[PDB]
Formats: sequence, structure tokens, C-alpha cells
Amino acid sequence: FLKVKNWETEVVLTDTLHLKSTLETGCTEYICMGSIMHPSQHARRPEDVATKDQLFPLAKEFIDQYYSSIKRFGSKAHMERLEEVNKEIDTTSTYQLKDTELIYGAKHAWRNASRCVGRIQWSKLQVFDARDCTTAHGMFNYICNHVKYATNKGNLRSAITIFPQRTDGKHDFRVWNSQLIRYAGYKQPDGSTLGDPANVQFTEICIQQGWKPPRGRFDVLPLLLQANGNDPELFQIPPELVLEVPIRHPKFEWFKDLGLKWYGLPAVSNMLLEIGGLEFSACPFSGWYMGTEIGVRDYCDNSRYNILEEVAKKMNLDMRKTSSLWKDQALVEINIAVLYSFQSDKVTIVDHHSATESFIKHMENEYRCRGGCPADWVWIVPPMSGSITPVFHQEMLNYRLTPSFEYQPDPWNTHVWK
Amino acid sequence: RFLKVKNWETEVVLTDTLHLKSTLETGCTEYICMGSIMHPSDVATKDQLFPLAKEFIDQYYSSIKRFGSKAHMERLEEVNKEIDTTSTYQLKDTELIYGAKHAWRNASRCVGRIQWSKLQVFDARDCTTAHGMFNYICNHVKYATNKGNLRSAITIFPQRTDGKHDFRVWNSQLIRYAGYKQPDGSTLGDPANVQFTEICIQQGWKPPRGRFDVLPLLLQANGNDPELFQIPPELVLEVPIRHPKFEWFKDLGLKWYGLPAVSNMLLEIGGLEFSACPFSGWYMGTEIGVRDYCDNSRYNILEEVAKKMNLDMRKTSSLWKDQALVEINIAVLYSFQSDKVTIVDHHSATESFIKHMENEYRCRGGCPADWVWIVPPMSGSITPVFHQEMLNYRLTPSFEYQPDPWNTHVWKLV
Ligand code: HEM
Ligand code: HEM
Ligand SMILES: Cc1cc(N)nc(CCCN2CCC(F)(F)CC2)c1
Ligand SMILES: Cc1cc(N)nc(CCCN2CCC(F)(F)CC2)c1
Ligand SMILES: C[C@H](O)[C@H](O)[C@H]1CNc2nc(N)[nH]c(=O)c2N1
Ligand SMILES: C[C@H](O)[C@H](O)[C@H]1CNc2nc(N)[nH]c(=O)c2N1
Ligand SMILES: [Zn+2]
Repeated sequence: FLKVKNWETEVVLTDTLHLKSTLETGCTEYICMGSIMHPSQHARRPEDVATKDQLFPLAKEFIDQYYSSIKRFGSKAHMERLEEVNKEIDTTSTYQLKDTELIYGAKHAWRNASRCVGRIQWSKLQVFDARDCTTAHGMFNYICNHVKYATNKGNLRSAITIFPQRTDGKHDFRVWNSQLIRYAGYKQPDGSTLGDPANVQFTEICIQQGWKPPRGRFDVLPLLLQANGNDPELFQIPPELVLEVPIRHPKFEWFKDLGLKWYGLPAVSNMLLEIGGLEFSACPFSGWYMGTEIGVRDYCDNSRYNILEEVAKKMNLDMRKTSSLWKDQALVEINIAVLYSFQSDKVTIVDHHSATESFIKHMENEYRCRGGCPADWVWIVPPMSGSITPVFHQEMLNYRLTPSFEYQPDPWNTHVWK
Repeated sequence: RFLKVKNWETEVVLTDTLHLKSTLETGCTEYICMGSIMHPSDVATKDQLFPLAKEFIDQYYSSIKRFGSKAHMERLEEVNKEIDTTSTYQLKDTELIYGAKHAWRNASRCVGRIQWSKLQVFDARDCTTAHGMFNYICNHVKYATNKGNLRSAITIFPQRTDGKHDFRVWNSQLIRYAGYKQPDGSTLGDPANVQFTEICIQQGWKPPRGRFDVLPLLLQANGNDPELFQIPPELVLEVPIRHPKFEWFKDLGLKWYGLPAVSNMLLEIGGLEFSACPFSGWYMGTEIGVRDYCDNSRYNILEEVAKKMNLDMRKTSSLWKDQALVEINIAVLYSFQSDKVTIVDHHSATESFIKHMENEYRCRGGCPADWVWIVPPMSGSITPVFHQEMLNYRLTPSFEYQPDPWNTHVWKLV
């Protein structure tokens, strides 16, 4: 057993769930790697098509967990399912999940995501089974339906669309975009960057593939979709499906003249979903924003839109020295504007005070019913005003449970073109 | 073996080899990370002390480029004699200074370590009574305060012997404000110090019962009962807090003390334990402006400031707390700078820490750093440390936490 304490409330929780952790964290009793982005390469199954003794134990573990979850461990259906999975692996080197298992696996991958502050919502996830997809055109159709469903005219709904699992590693389905909706970035001749600097490389691949860039500050990128290991294909998302919020400020009438906007739907498309040894390399999922993701990171990171200087100028702050806290002062006003703007357009958004309070409640729920909740303090604490949120004062234990979402390489680093 | 850390803002990659020198526990395991746990988890025998002493003497003679020398070998022989005959040993003055500086250098939770080699070390190992401790501490406060031009310093009292004769400063810091619980459930002064305030009162302290009463010193020598002393008021430098634009801010009546002086930690050098070792530097503004003033469990002034700012406090999404938090921290920095009392803002402090970290990697092979503590409690991602991967491990000499003395002390009077 392990205890975590909240230093504000003195609430103490006792963790037993960590006994079921599967993968290394990267830490040891002599070194802590808690602030490393990718601390571990420990995987549950090796590189490509596993042998029977490598895959079946992982499948058995997941099926056991699923049938335990529904109070049917050792039931007739449980033992038949094991026999069935055994024959599938025997004859195809893989196996196929039932619809119920796929849904259970996706929801638990979200429930197990230690870096996600939004998990109080984990059981309210709409799962779209796209495992019958065969072409990039079919992927585009599935993604359009996902975006329209999840956007829901601003009343956002969490969703995941799951394309065919990896087979041999040469027939991967991939969304080359990091998110379904991102803005292009362009290297300028004078050395600067127009648009989102984070997407410069992906933007160049799109242009190189035939995309005609309008070369503005907020150009929605095309989709670059790879089916069954083939070369990726470009598609324009119909603009009526792309909900955007123009950013204005409730007090500063000049703020609108900065010309800022953002999109409403955060839709991660570069991660891998791992369920029982199966690897779903294309599994775009979406929820709704916490305001700081846009107002602190997207807008104010030095390597992103980097707007602090512009905003502080318009505010007439003393920008001569750091100790005037002009960056901090502008940072708050920018984040007021983002929240005010989404709320004014009735687009779902959560501020970091409400989000972190919900997460503390979610932790307490999980310790009561599940005996723990894996949580990564470095990622859960918001990137502004940290200690005036309750999660700053909350001790957390981090460990890796399966099913899970994993990072994977960018496909342009691995794809051999045809 | 090597380990790489990356900065995701700059893409600089640093290579850590120094971590191979750790041999004490982080608290984590191969399958669980406890990096956000505040405290993960009588005296050394002869056999335990031998290898600890050797490792320290070895590293000291290596630092002065005398490893393997005649002097090195004779020092090791001398140390082993003392352990064999007395069950402990005594550091040379050079070794004490080196060890104190390196405990600071090794403090993975400290963002101010670019200053580590400029530490003034006061050797107080000849002290025998609480009155002598009081004298040493007054001299430290006066030296460190230096009329506002603060200088880092540490004063080292005699090491633990059998654990029954410990020297302890019972205060958590040398200068702190009292807190008083009221019958109606409210608190006057600093809520963090209510418990220590009660102990002082019970020992005979007559409290003024104000909002900013400087606490007396409660000093324990040689395992005896602790004794009360009033710090001479002219040695306590304080800064009234005002704001460069809001003339009403001074009406809040806020002030703080200039000298941050930690007195409840333990200094370990070569297996020796210095249970009383108060040390001091200068403040980073957020320590006062974010934590001391705006923690819900501390002075908790966000509401009053947001009121006077005419902020909309009905909804969290107005970010009224965030807005008030920034102005309070502007006031703290402005006030200290106007009074010419050393202070550093979190932007300057984290920039210097990154420079320090890179230098340490280049010349030492690494820099143990605790991201959870290094990143400031406000505006985290607009400081460079937020984007810097770090490795946390325990090197010795080190500063350690220890139990509060009133939880272990067995009283003697009547
Ligand atoms: C419903 C509202 C949601 C909110 C407010 C939310 C919030 C967040 C935030 C703020 C982060 C940190 C992201 C960053 O700093 O870049 C995060 C990470 C994460 N979220 Fe959630 N999230 C939500 C829904 C979801 C859903 C539906 C899923 C999956 C089905 C999910 C899976 C994850 C994962 C795996 C991570 C960490 C991996 C990574 O981003 O590198 N989240 N979340
Ligand atoms: C010179 C200016 C210094 C600055 C600006 C500075 C800054 C800081 C800050 C902001 C913290 C976190 C404190 C907290 O959040 O409660 C810290 C922790 C720490 N500091 Fe430094 N510090 C300085 C000097 C020193 C000195 C002189 C020593 C010892 C010789 C020292 C040893 C430590 C240790 C051991 C910790 C972590 C242990 C703990 O506080 O729980 N620091 N420092
Ligand atoms: C579903 C969702 C909701 C939300 N509110 N925010 C996010 C942001 C995730 C950002 N995360 C960055 C690292 C990565 F790119 F590798 C994977 C995605 C996702
Ligand atoms: C020397 C110094 C300088 C500075 N600028 N700030 C500090 C703050 C240390 C706070 N830390 C809290 C936990 C503890 F009480 F156990 C030990 C002290 C210390
Ligand atoms: C639970 C969490 O570890 C705790 O609140 C820590 C977070 N980081 C901190 N960082 C600093 N500098 N000081 C602190 O007291 C804390 N508290
Ligand atoms: C190195 C460090 O871990 C890295 O900058 C992390 C810090 N915490 C974070 N937290 C969130 N939510 N998102 C991030 O991208 C990061 N980046
Ligand atoms: Zn760890």
C-alpha cells in the first residue's frame, strides 16, 4: 500500500491499484524520470508480428480483465472467448475484439491516462468502430462523421474513431496529422515563421504533396491519411465542419483587432491505442479544451504563436525588465479572452480552476471504487497559476496500466514511399 | 551508461553521467513514480560510518586534485582511527566548508543553486549552550542581512553523537511571524505557525497578538530542554508592501521579512549528521507573493485584493484570482526593490537556473533537479524550466528533512 496526501485539506488516500501496473515508468529507486517526456521504451509486445507465446498472454490478460469487470470470470462465455482467441492467433497470428471489448478497452485507455486532467468524463465516450475501413477515402469519411458528431454545433461530445489494428507493421493505418484540426506554419524567407511554428514540417510535407497553401496565419491544414500502408492522401475538411472561435476580450475593445482565433475541437490523431496486445495506430479521439491549452501554451509559448509581446504593448505595460511581471499580466488577460470568447459563442470550454477541482473529485472517486488513480503531477498541474489550483497541493502516484494510449513515431520518419 | 535530457523549447540535449554516483533512494520504483510525494520513505554504527566517511574524503581529495596523495591516504587513516576509537570523527574546517557548499549544490529542489560556491560558512561546532547558539544566530542574521544587500550564509552547530544530545533550532525559519487561533475559528497572523506559536507561549513567551509578530527563537543545545530568546528587533529587516499603481495596496497593512533562513533541516556530510545548521539566502518573489500571501492555508489575501480591484468574483472563469495573484506579486517585487532589499523574480531566477544546469552538465556531468519544486508556482510555462527535462537523484553531502523536535524530545524539568 502507498498513501498520497493533499497538503491543503490533509486528506490521505491509500493506493492498492498500483499493484496491477505492467510497464516500467523509467524511474528506479536511485533516479526519478518524472519530468522526462518519453522515459521508457518498455513495450508489452515486440516490434512486428509476435509469435503465439508473445501475443496470447497479453490477450488472455485483457480478456480476463474484461470478464472480471462484468462479474463473469470463468463463466461459460469467458472460457469460450479464450478458446476463440486461441484459435484466431493460431490461424492468423492475431485476433479481433468484440464490439463490447473494444468499447471497454477504449474507455479504460482514457481512464488509465495518467497525464489527462479530464478523466472524470471517462465513461462518457462515444466509440466509433471503423475497423472495416480499407482506403484513405473511407478514413476521410469516418473522420468527417467523427468531427461533425463531436462538434455538435458547439455542445462538444467526447469521441474516438478506431481504424484497423496493426498487422505486420507494413500495412499501418495512420493519420499523419498530429490533430485533426491544426493551423499551418510557414518558413519565411527573412527567417521568421508565419502561422503555427509547431506544424512547419508537416505543412511542408503537405505542400510537397500538392497542397496549395493560402499562406496565412490560421490556415486549417488538410488531412493526410494513410490506409493499409499505402502512400498518404490529402483531403480538405469541409469548412462548415470546422468550428472556430474569434478571440475578443470583455474589457479591451482593441483585443479583437489582434485577429486571433482558435478551433473548437481538440482531436488527437497521432497516438496509438493498445488493447490486449493489439495496436490501433490510427485512433483519433477528441474532447473539449481547457482554456490554458490555448491561452497559455498555443498562444504564449515562445516556440508557438508567441503573442505576449504584442498583447503587452497594447496594454501599455512596462516591458523593460522581467520584474514588472508584464508577461504574467498579459498572460492572464489572454486567458480571460479565450474563456470569454468560447463561452460567448456557446462552445464548450473549461477553465483550469473548474477542471482541476473536477480532477480532485475524480481522484477521490477512483480511490474509493478502484483503489487508485494513476496521475502525472507534471502534466496535471496547469501551466499558469499552479498553486492556486487544488491539484498543486495533491500528491499523486504515477504508474502504467493497460489498456492505454501510447506515443508512436511520426510516420514520415518510417514510411517507405511507393 | 549515459542518460539524455532534452529541452523542448530550445531542443538542446544534455547528457547525464553524474547519476551513476548516487546510492540513496528517490522513493520511486521501477513500476511507480513518486516524484510528487513531499516526503517519500538512532545513529550510525562503526561499520556503517567507515564507508560513508571514505566516500566523502575520497570525493573531497578528488575535488582538490589530490586523489591518491600522501595527504589523502593519511587523512583516511586518521579518520578510521577516530571512528575505531570514538565511534565518530571530526571534519577539518576545509572539509566542513566543502561539504556545506556541496550540500547546497546537491539540493535538487533549489532553483537558486547558481550561487552555490558563494556560501559563507560559520563554524559553530564549539558551541555548548542555548545562549551560545543565540549569539551565533544573531551574528549570522546580521552578516546575512547586511543592510539589505543579502549574503548567503550557514552556521553549523555540533554534530549528533548518540542522538540523545542533539542541537536543534526548534523554529522552522529564523524569522517567521506568529499565528494565533481565535475562539471564533479565525486565525490572526500566519496560520502556518500556529502550532509553533502555542509551544512558545507555553514556554513563557508573552505574545503581542498582532498580525506580524516576529517569533522568538527556541534553541536546544546538547539535548537539553529548549530555551526562549528574543531576536534584537534592529536585526530583523522588514519590507512594507505597496504597489506601484494601486495607492490603496499599502492600506492592506502587509509586510514581510527580508531574510529567508531555513533552520529545521539536517546537514549530512560523510555520514556525520548536523541537526542544527540554519542557512539563509534571499527570496524569490513568488515564495512570498504566491505562497505566503495567497495559499488558502496562509494569509489568504486573494479575496481582499480582488475586492479592492473591483473584479467580478462570481465566476471562476473571470480569472479574478489569477489577476489578483499577479498584482500581489508585482507589489512584492516593487516593494523589495524600492527598499533595496535583495530579491529575484521567477523569470530571472529560472533563466539563471537553466544556465547553471547547463554549466553543471558540462563541468560535472549532471545536475540533479526536482521539476515539481523548480517550476515556479505561477506562470509555469512562460519560465524556461517548465520546458526543461530534469533528472532527480540524491547526492551526498545533502540537506535532509528531520522530525520536528517537539515530536521526539523527552522533557527534563520538574
Ligand atoms: C473531455 C474533455 C477533456 C479535457 C478537458 C482534457 C484535458 C486534457 C489536457 C489539458 C491534457 C494535457 C494536454 C497537453 O498539455 O498537451 C490532456 C492529456 C491527455 N488526454 Fe485528455 N482531456 C479531455 C478528453 C480526453 C479524451 C476523450 C481522451 C481519450 C479518449 C483523452 C486522452 C488524453 C491523453 C492520452 C492525454 C495525454 C497524452 C498526451 O496528450 O500527450 N482526453 N487532457
Ligand atoms: C541565494 C538565494 C536562494 C534562492 C533564490 C533560493 C530559492 C529557493 C526556492 C524558491 C526554493 C523552494 C522553497 C519553497 O518553495 O518552499 C528553495 C529550496 C531549497 N533551498 Fe534554495 N534558495 C537560495 C539559497 C539557498 C541556500 C543558501 C541554501 C543552503 C545553503 C539553499 C538550500 C535549499 C534547499 C535544501 C531547498 C529544498 C529543501 C526545502 O526547502 O524543502 N537555498 N530554494
Ligand atoms: C482529447 C484532448 C482534449 C484536450 N482538452 N486536450 C488534448 C491535448 C492533447 C495534446 N497531446 C500533446 C502530445 C501529443 F501530441 F503527443 C498527443 C496530444 C486532447
Ligand atoms: C535558503 C532559502 C532561500 C530561499 N529563497 N527560500 C528558501 C525556502 C525553503 C523552504 N523550505 C520549506 C520546507 C522546509 F520547511 F522543510 C524547509 C524550507 C530557503
Ligand atoms: C504535492 C506537491 O508535491 C506539493 O504541493 C509541492 C509541489 N511543488 C512545490 N514546489 C515548491 N517550490 N514548494 C512547495 O512547497 C511545493 N509543494
Ligand atoms: C519537460 C517537461 O516535462 C515538459 O515541458 C512538460 C511539462 N508539463 C507539461 N504539461 C502538460 N499538460 N503539457 C505539456 O506539454 C507539458 N510539458
Ligand atoms: Zn519517479
